[PDB]
Amino acid sequence: MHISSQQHEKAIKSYFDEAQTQGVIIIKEGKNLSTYGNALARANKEYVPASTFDMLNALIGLENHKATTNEIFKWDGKKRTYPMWEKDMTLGEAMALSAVPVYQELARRTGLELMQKEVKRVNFGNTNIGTQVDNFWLVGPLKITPVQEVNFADDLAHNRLPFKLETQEEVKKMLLIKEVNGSKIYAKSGWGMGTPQVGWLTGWVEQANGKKIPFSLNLEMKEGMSGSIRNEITYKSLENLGII
Ligand SMILES: *C(=O)[C@@H](NC(=O)/C(=N\OC)c1csc(N)n1)[C@@H]1N=C(C(=O)O)C(=C)CS1
Repeated sequence: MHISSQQHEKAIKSYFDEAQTQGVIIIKEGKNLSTYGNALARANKEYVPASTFDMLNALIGLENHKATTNEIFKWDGKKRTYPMWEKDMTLGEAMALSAVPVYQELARRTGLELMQKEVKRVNFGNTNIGTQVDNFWLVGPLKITPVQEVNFADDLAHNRLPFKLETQEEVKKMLLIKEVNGSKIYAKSGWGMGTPQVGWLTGWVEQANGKKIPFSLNLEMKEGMSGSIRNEITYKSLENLGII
């Protein structure tokens, strides 16, 4: 309570500074959006969503009966960039591992025409998926701002997106990444590799009392960084604000 806003802002900036990155973290409490970090002007800039799009890919695929939550997506036997992708998995496992080939298969099942209609219907980011159904979230043309990502997280956390309640609950169950005291953190990461590289961690804290506090971390990744810096800055920021 007694910590100054000047102190909170300095502390959260220092987490991005110490990571040798440029970034923001947007926190929403009710309808109020607060922008913190060491590069505040990133808040209304467009970036590819990268693997954060898996949240909406999963919602679209489940709602349109392109998969079930127990369905096992078989590994095709081909070598992957990541050896942990060389296995058969559900959408939920794919969400935790960020197994791009599973979300590419799901996107192909949905198909371009339905995917473009659904992305337009949800009003996600710039809403433009272009002509390639299996990589539009990774290389463009789809883009989104950190403000738009925190607002998407707020919509999903409160079941406000235009999908069935059951569809939204199914995808939320796939996004639990941490429990701290009685808090649960739901989030999806992204890393647009191949300069400048974008890193994301977008989600919400569900506090003990039931309050949901959405957030979106957006930062420049560089060759040599650990992906876990996204988690570390996010957790330090939320702890600094007493959200966790
Ligand atoms: C999702 O963000 C995804 N990222 C990618 O597929 C890459 N680029 O995205 C636009 C990528 C990977 S290797 C390369 N040359 N380009 C997954 N993200 C992570 C993550 O940590 O968020 C992964 C562990 C797997 S790939």
